[PDB]
Amino acid sequence: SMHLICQSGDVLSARYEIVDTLGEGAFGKVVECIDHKAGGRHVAVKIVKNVDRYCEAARSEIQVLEHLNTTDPNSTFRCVQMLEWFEHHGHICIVFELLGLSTYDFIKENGFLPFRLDHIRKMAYQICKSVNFLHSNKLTHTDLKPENILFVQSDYTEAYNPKIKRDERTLINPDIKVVDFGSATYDDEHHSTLVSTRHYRAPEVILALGWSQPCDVWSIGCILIEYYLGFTVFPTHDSKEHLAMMERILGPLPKHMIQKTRKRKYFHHDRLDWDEHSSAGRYVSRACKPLKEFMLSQDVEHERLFDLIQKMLEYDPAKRITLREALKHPFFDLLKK
Ligand SMILES: CCCNc1nn2c(-c3ccc(O)cc3)cnc2s1
Repeated sequence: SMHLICQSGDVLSARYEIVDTLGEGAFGKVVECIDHKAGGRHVAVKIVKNVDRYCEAARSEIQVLEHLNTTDPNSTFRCVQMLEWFEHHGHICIVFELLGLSTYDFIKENGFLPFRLDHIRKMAYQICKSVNFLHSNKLTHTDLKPENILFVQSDYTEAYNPKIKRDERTLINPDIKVVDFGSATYDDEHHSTLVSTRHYRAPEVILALGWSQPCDVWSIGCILIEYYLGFTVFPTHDSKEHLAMMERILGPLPKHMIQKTRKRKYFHHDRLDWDEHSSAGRYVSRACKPLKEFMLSQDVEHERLFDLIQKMLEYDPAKRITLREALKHPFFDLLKK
């Protein structure tokens, strides 16, 4: 159905001519359009599936972005700018400023290579600043992941690197914006039991212990390590295995969280019910290892980044570093005058 209305050359709302598809998600797709009203300026138009779940998210997003874009009209805090919304053949469509590739797609197109540390520093700072602005306004994003962090411009330079015997892309400008506010939840609204894309999901969410702003900090930690390594650190699609990967990289879960959860199926006698000597078990043991062993250098700047990641990946959300504190971490000192 969407297929029929999202084609190159189609005109939306008597104004936006589709150029082609930028990306696709469970919610629908985002297409690049020429805005014939605004002199031909290109914009991004998100076309939402005509399915209750995604319509409701889209309506919620529209409310959240009107609030954020009004509170911060210049995008000082780097939330994407929504321009307008309309309906096309029964689909909600939301128009945004046109950005570049997601950080995820950039990594993927570069053969799953990591970003350079100086870029990670800048991107991390901006992600923290942006999501902290949400947290200051009684909001939790709940779905932070590299697909939802987009470069303002994703242009790169490309040269043969003799060291790794392959061509390699170097990002020119690492500035980012945060997108997708369809799951963003206010402190005083209903909190769904399940949030976040699995790989970025906090342990309090997996264990259904209740969540708030700290779950975003966990997701960010997962994003940073992925920017450093070039790959997803919890790539599994199974909750128990995910928890087993956590234990191998970060150590055992806190006993008090284990005791409090209603997800008894993961546990036996307050320990993860996980056979380490099963095949899945041996894979987890050989693929995963303690966090600091992932470091590619012992240089102090790498140590600083890993200290920050370690603090973001604190199991107990009440002890996890806040984004206000993260912005003052030494890893960011090089950014300051
Ligand atoms: C499909 C993966 C990306 N997901 C989303 N992208 N966006 C966008 C968006 C995408 C590309 C742009 O140039 C500008 C804005 C807005 N809301 C969302 S959810």
